[PDB]
Formats: sequence, C-alpha cells, structure tokens
Amino acid sequence: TLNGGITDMLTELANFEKNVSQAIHKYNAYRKAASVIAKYPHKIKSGAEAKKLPGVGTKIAEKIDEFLATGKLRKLEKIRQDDTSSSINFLTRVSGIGPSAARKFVDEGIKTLEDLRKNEDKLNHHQRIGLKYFGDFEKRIPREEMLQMQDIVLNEVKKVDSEYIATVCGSFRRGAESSGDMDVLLTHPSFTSESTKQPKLLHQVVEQLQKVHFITDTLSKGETKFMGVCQLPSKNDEKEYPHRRIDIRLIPKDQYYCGVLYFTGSDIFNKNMRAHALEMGFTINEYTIRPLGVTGVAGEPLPVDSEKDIFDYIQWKYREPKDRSE
DNA sequence: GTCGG
DNA sequence: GCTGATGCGC
DNA sequence: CCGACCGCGCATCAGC
Ligand SMILES: Nc1nc2c(ncn2[C@H]2C[C@H](O)[C@@H](COP(=O)(O)OP(=O)(O)OP(=O)(O)O)O2)c(=O)[nH]1
Ligand SMILES: [Cl-]
Ligand SMILES: [Cl-]
Ligand SMILES: [Mg+2]
Ligand code: NA
Ligand code: NA
Ligand code: NA
Repeated sequence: TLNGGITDMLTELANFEKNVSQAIHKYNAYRKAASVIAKYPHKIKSGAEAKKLPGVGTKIAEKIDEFLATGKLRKLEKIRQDDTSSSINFLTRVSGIGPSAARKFVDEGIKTLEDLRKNEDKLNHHQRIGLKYFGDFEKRIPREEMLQMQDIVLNEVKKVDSEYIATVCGSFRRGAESSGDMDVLLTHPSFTSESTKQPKLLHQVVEQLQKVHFITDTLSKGETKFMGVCQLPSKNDEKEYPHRRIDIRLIPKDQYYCGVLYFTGSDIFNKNMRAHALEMGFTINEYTIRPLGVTGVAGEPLPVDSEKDIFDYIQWKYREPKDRSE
C-alpha cells in the first residue's frame, strides 16, 4: 500500500464522478490516474512528479499538491458534507442500485439503510438480494476460503458432466490473497462458436450447485451468464460463513483464451489492453480479437491458441496473471 | 480529467 | 410478442 | 484546441 493516501483520494474522487456526477469518463480518468500512481515504485513527493506519469494531468496535479500539504482535499471534505451526494454514494453500495436508482430514491426520501428496509416493495429483485446481503457483500474473501469454494464448484461441475472445465478467474487467478468475489469460467465441448449442441448447459450447473445448497440466490441468469450468491458450508455449531457473490460465464470452448483473458482482468487492465489493441488496429472482446478495416468495421477472428497469442497480436510482451493487477 | 493528433 | 435503448454489472 | 475514451450479458421499459 505504497502511495495509499493519494490513491484513495483519487478513488473517492472517481466514485463521486461516477455515482453523483454521472460522469463516467471523469470516473475512468481518476481510476486510471489512481492505477498508474499505485504501480509507481517511489513515494510521490510532488504533484509535478506525478504529472510525469500518463493520466496525471493538470487538475490531478493541483489535487496531489494539496493532499501532500494538508493531508486532506477540500473538494472531498465538502462532498462528504453534502447530504444529497453522501446519500447517493451510500445507496450505490447496494448491488443493483446504480447512480440513477440512487438519485431517484433520494428524490423519494429513501436515503438510509433503514429507509431501504421500509420499502423493499420499491426494489427490483437484484436490489432486494443486494440489500439482504448488504454487509456480507462488503467483506472480502480470504484466499483459503476461495480454495474451498473452488473445490466445491469444480467437483460439483465434474458430476453433471466430466467434460465441463471450470476455471476460477478474476483476482483469484491473478494470485490475490483475498477476493471481492468468485468468478468462474465454464467450457463444455458441446458449446462452440459453431453450434450449441445441448441447451441448458449453464442451467444444469446452476441447478447442481443449488441442490448442494452452494448457490443460495440469483440476481440474473441467462443462457451464458449467471450472477448470484453462494455460501461455504459450516461445521457443527460453527458460525455461518458470509454469503458471497458468484458470477459464472459460459464461453464457447474454442474461444477459451479470449474468455480467460477477459475474466482474469483486471477491469482496468482489460480497458488498457483493449484500448491498445485499437491503436494497434485490433478489437478485443471476450470471444475474439479481430483486425479493424481501413474504415471502422471489424474484420474476422484471428486464430488464437494461447493467451500469449493475443498479447503478441498487439505487440505486448506477455504478462502473467499476477502482473495484470491494475 | 487527460491526451494525441 | 419483437427491437432497441438504457441501467447496471461484469 | 478537441473528440474519443472497452466491450458486452441480463433485466427492464418504450414503442410498435
Ligand atoms: N472488459 C471488462 N472487463 C471487466 C470489467 N469489469 C470486470 N471485468 C472482468 C475483469 C475482472 O477480473 C473480472 C471479474 O470482475 P470483478 O469485478 O470480479 O473483478 P476482480 O475479480 O478482478 O476483483 P475482485 O477481487 O473480485 O473485486 O471481469 C470491465 O469494466 N470491462
Ligand atoms: Cl480464443
Ligand atoms: Cl465476436
Ligand atoms: Mg471477482
Ligand atoms: Na501526465
Ligand atoms: Na450498486
Ligand atoms: Na465478479
């Protein structure tokens, strides 16, 4: 946690622009800056020194100068005093409440945690489960718990059919010692970019995991993306574990390396990598990397047979998952 | 809010 | 219903 | 200056 004071200021600035200002590029600006400063391996002693790194420009320069002087930023201090923005920031912490839902609720007087309980009638389903497990969803997961969760998922999956492969990605695959949640990549060989030979492929998995009582709730569920809740099982009169967020993404088996790249992340790394593809003249998503025509239209999928092939198309040296934390 | 063209 | 735009979350 | 800023799944709503 080297430059943590500066980086928390920028993350607090980014959350403001995102939740209150509804200014998604200001959000990404502060996020990039916070990311570049967090990877920089000295103690920033001046706003100008930070201005050297890309994505730290003039206005973040003044803000670093001030933070280094006072230990505060008064733009922030006053954002924290404003009760409209502080109520908006808080409501967005409920999964399913975004910036728009937050401001609407505040316009209706629903401002606090007890307000939300009074009015579970005015919530959609995702918002309800987000409120239900509001505290749990804010706890991290130690890696050790991730390892037991991995074992259940990989052993339950093997039972539905032995040809399912299931890869835990996200921060776990990047080597984190604690995780915000669990992210699971799922391949079955009967689902490729050329056919879906069997339906319910993802539904069977969600079904099996529900019946061992691992999956406990559902936020959203289509035929390739599940978004819900799980909980490790406890011993005899041991305290229950917190409930955990789990996403499971069924990707066509022949598109595994683009899928595993996407789900390993991080979100910022993905953004920077996909942006660099575009300046090199490629477009990357979770399925394919394609060349861009002389006009804008994306071409046809380039053949990929490892993660490193994707890095090589855009002329980056490969980076291990644990070096993709940005 | 930053940056590259 | 279907299509598309938006919110929200990755 | 000034526009472009990753890309997409699912839930939901408007409009036909
Ligand atoms: N292309 C893209 N991918 C994203 C974005 N957000 C998340 N992802 C991908 C990369 C993440 O590593 C992965 C899982 O999303 P998470 O929110 O769980 O992030 P991650 O697991 O890295 O962090 P965590 O420790 O769980 O909070 O999904 C995004 O805005 N764009
Ligand atoms: Cl691939
Ligand atoms: Cl594609
Ligand atoms: Mg995660
Ligand atoms: Na800079
Ligand atoms: Na939210
Ligand atoms: Na996730």
